[PDB]
Amino acid sequence: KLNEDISLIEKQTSGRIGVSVWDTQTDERWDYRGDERFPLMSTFKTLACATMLSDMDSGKLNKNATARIDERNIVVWSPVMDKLAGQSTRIEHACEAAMLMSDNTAANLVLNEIGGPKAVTLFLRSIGDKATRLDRLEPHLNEAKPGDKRDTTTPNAMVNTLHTLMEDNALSYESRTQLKIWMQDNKVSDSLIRSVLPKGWSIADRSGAGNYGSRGISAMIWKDNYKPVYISIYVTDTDLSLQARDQLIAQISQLILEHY
Repeated sequence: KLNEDISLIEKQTSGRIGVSVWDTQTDERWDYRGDERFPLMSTFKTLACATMLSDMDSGKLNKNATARIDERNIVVWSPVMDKLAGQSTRIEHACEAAMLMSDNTAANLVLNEIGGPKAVTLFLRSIGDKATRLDRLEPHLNEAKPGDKRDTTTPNAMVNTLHTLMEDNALSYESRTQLKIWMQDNKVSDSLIRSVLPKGWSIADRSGAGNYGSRGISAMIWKDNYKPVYISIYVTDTDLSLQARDQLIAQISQLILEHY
């Protein structure tokens, strides 16, 4: 009764909820507004780092490539890169900061090295994601204005793309392994799926928050004896506080995890 439960929760908000689940053990798929657009917010960081790794794989970017952090470019929430003004950092280390800490200056540095939002969107189209579009840098991409297609994805597209990145040949073994470790090591999403994840499950995730009371998460969960389950949960156009959005994602996660 997942559809009924999510519909009840959605009706309690003034906004829209989007969920997508692909269980690769049972091969069952399920979605709620799975093909509707929602803001990417920081969930794009996985996709910028996948593009950077794909560039390293083909030799288009050196594995030890560096870029300078300029003080004028330090943006909101840069807990790792705000110590590095006037210094050079490895682009690999900037992706680590973007993935583990959601560092915005780090994510912008990666974008600026690889050809920006247009290059990330081209990489996504090249791997079969027809819907996701990255248009702006941090923090402008968090606008999440209803009706604005910039910096959006769909719950189904994020599930499909994460599955492609982990199980198809979009990235080399070393690159998809590094991307999975960065997602497992994520330090900023403890209040979301992780807060209600049963014992026995590993998780690799990436979350985001935005304006218009928005929140989202893209994740994969698995066990040694259970093939990965890809999940997208997005909420937008609400008047919810950040703590309330976290509770909403946790409560939706509880509903999905119940049948296990």
